[PDB]
Amino acid sequence: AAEPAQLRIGYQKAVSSLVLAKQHRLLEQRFPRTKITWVEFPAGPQLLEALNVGSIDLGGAGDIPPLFAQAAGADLLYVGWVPPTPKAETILVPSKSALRTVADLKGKRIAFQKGSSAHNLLLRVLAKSGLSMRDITPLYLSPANARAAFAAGQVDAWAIWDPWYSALTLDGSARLLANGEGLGLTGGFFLSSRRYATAWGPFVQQVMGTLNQADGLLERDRAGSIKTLAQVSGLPPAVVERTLAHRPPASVQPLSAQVIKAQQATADLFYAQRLLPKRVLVAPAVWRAPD
Repeated sequence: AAEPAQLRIGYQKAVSSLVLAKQHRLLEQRFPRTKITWVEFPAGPQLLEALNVGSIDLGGAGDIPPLFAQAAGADLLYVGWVPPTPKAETILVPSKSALRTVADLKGKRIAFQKGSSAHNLLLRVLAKSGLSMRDITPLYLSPANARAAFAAGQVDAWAIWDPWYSALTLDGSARLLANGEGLGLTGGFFLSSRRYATAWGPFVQQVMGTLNQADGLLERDRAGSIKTLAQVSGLPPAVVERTLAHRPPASVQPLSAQVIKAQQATADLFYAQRLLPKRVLVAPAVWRAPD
């Protein structure tokens, strides 16, 4: 039964299970006739941009990047859903800051990756305090660049995820102002080019199956995962351990009805909030393999 000659799969190092899947060569083991090429991206929108120009054909992101890609005319497929890790989606403020509530974010400069989960996190948390995206000043910055801005004192707050959350709260750089708990965050997705998933559905399904198993390493191989992740990232083991503490299991699985509806609701909310140029229809982009 035929399999593709190559999988250029995008990933974000923040996703510990993918780092491990990569390190442990899980896909290579499962697919010995496929060249597995892991391509790192700083965040989701970057990975999505790459998917759209064909630099990768599969990759993981938060819920928001594919909505922005779709809005921009990307003909992508949702092929897998990753449960949310709301403790790991955070708004941080410099620890020296007098900001102590979400309300205090009004009129502040908030760094975040545009079109990432953080964008949604910020929108949702701001909304609870009667603040919209127009009540803050966004600094649209990739994680590394936001980290530099935050270190330079150029940001009042930063909507970001692990490991930055763990790293900066543990070393005293940041205070947690809010996380994603209580928001019914959707989680994230594995996205595919439509051609690749159409050509190689079973394979894509099996890839998801293998990635699904990778997430389990964090629990069933905690101490080894910590050692490996710390080693690979250069992060302190204590930081790595804290990132694992913030995560329940979040293994990639098929999109359920509620997940797809939740993603549409987010699409609708972004459009309603004038954050997307087009209304996005999620369902036509949803894929599931036969079986």
